[PDB]
Amino acid sequence: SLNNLQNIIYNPVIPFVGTIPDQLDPGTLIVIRGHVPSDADRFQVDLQNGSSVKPRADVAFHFNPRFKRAGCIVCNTLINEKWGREEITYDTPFKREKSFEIVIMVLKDKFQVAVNGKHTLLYGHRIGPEKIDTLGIYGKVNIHSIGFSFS
Ligand SMILES: CC(=O)N[C@H]1[C@H](O[C@H]2[C@@H](O)[C@@H](CO)O[C@@H](O[C@H]3[C@H](O)[C@@H](O)[C@H](O)O[C@@H]3CO)[C@@H]2O)O[C@H](CO)[C@@H](O[C@@H]2O[C@H](CO)[C@H](O)[C@H](O)[C@H]2O)[C@@H]1O[C@@H]1O[C@@H](C)[C@@H](O)[C@@H](O)[C@@H]1O
Ligand SMILES: [Cl-]
Ligand SMILES: [Cl-]
Ligand SMILES: [Cl-]
Repeated sequence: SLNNLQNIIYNPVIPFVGTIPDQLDPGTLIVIRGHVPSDADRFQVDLQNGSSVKPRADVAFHFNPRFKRAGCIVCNTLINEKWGREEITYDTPFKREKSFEIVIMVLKDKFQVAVNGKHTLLYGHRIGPEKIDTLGIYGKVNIHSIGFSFS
């Protein structure tokens, strides 16, 4: 069949805030396909505990490609409305006016992220992934599809 993923969302409006329909147990995949517009300075994928804006939902994993100068990906965590220490990845595959596929795999102690079929970064858990029930996608990005593979 054409469906290889679960709970697929097509062509969402950005900003997108959606409930993740099952638990992010080890081996679970979040697959996001899209493209970067020509004027993009940044976009982000936020794995959140809820969708509240007061207090702002904890962001277990903020995955934030940035496009100025040489480009990078910034990752961080928001706990009780405060950012932690940034982790910057300098070898970034994202480019303005290009399409991409992000695959986030949840492991026991970290996330692993591949982009366009290549391992890109790790991010150690700072909030237990059991607290994550919401997917936010924000900023200057066009999303074609979101899908899941729940373990
Ligand atoms: C200005 C901005 O884009 N704010 C974003 C916010 O970005 C921060 C995030 O990328 C962190 C990661 O560490 O870095 C911050 O900048 C650092 C900088 O990297 C560092 O060099 C310097 O020394 O310190 C800076 C400050 O710490 C970035 O500012 O990301 C969050 C989370 O995604 C955004 O909030 C979310 O926005 C969406 C809508 O896009 C939605 O509203 C969500 O509910 C919200 O959590 C934030 O967006 C801005 O602020 C929001 C509160 C809201 O007003 C948005 O409309 C606004 O664009
Ligand atoms: Cl913020
Ligand atoms: Cl692990
Ligand atoms: Cl937005």
